[PDB]
Amino acid sequence: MTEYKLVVVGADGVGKSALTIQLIQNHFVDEYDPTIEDSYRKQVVIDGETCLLDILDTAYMRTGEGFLCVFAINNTKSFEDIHHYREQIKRVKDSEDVPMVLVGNKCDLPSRTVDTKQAQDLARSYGIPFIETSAKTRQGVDDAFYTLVREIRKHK
Ligand SMILES: Nc1nc2c(ncn2[C@@H]2O[C@H](COP(=O)(O)OP(=O)(O)O)[C@@H](O)[C@H]2O)c(=O)[nH]1
Ligand SMILES: [Mg+2]
Repeated sequence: MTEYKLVVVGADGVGKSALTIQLIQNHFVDEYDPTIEDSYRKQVVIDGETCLLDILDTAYMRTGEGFLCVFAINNTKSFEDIHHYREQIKRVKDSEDVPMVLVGNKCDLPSRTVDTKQAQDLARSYGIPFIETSAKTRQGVDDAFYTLVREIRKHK
């Protein structure tokens, strides 16, 4: 077994907490204190390999090995904010090659104001993976966290 320190970042309301709880507790939380910033740990099998994922749900971060950059597809400002978050991540780590994944959450909803090619183009500009998620239906949620872990596995 090996442990992995993941950090979830992004504007408030995008579903950072709902994604972590859905990953950890396999259920959708429609209301979670937006002020609560905590770490949640869980042993998982990723590609036949059992991990311990330690996940800081922001609202410690220096030592994270991988970062989920989350925006909501029904909120362009949260998308416009991604750049600020990637930049601050490179700053905290004093590096430019940090394992990182772009996550478009709430893809269960109509009224999408961020197109898929929009986010894909941004992810390509950063050179990181992009996964569209739904915390409510658990779409792609596993894929998002595992891909980050694969991104970390490549970094080592
Ligand atoms: N429909 C839908 N709602 C979501 C999803 N993820 C989060 N939400 C809602 O968005 C609001 C903010 O979620 P939360 O996890 O607290 O966002 P946070 O501020 O980043 O922690 C909550 O009311 C959630 O119910 C999703 O995938 N689909
Ligand atoms: Mg939260």
